[PDB]
Amino acid sequence: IIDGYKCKEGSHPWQVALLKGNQLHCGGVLVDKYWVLTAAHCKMGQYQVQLGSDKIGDQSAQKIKATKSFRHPGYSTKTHVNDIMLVRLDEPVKMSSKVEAVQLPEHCEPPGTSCTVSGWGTTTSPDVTFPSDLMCSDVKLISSRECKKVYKDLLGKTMLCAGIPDSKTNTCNGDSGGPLVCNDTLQGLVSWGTYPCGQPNDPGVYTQVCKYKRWVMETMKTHR
Ligand SMILES: CC1=N[C@H](c2cn(S(=O)(=O)c3ccccc3Cl)c3ccc(C)cc23)CN1
Ligand SMILES: [Cl-]
Ligand SMILES: [Cl-]
Repeated sequence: IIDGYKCKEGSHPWQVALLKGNQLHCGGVLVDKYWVLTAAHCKMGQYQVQLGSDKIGDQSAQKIKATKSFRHPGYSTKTHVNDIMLVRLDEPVKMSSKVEAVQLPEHCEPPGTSCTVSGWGTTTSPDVTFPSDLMCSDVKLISSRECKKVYKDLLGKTMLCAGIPDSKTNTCNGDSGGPLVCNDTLQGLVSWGTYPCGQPNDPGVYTQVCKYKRWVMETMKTHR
């Protein structure tokens, strides 16, 4: 997170870190005791999933292994559309003041809506500096039409842009797969942006979660 702030204790109980061994690979977001949502580009054969702390690599935090991923079948490695994935935990997490699922969206929030994105990604770019504390950036949704002035044909119908005009505050490497929360619902998953990160008037690009309600619920079903 470029030009962010340390997230307030307890305000992000759904954030998880997806670790490759012990090292940060991506962010993700708890949606259920058994399920994490993240970007498709974050996929690995297995993960260690850190829950219930703002500190990355916290030795006191719960760590649950995960080895089953469920990408959206339309995910593209070329155009980056459908960059969304569910990951099933080996064991269920216990909920607490530090651990809680985010609320999945019922509707799509419109342009101009205030949001916050969180992650342990680098706070500088292109020289990287990885923080301990979970960082936050406050950003607003940008309409397609405005976002297309920057990204043109690269933007797909289910991508969602956010930033602040003339500000550097934004996502960066390691933030991938983390939550963009607006008006108390998950509206985005961190997907991509421009590199180097945190150039004013280069919006962050997210997967637009409200366009995948059916898929998320179907894929997670525990009954008929
Ligand atoms: C979908 C996908 N995201 C991955 C990636 C990460 N970066 S990034 O430089 O680290 C980045 C810059 C700005 C904001 C957020 C981020 Cl994560 C990208 C920049 C541009 C593009 C096409 C992809 C990525 C690789 N694949
Ligand atoms: Cl990939
Ligand atoms: Cl998959």
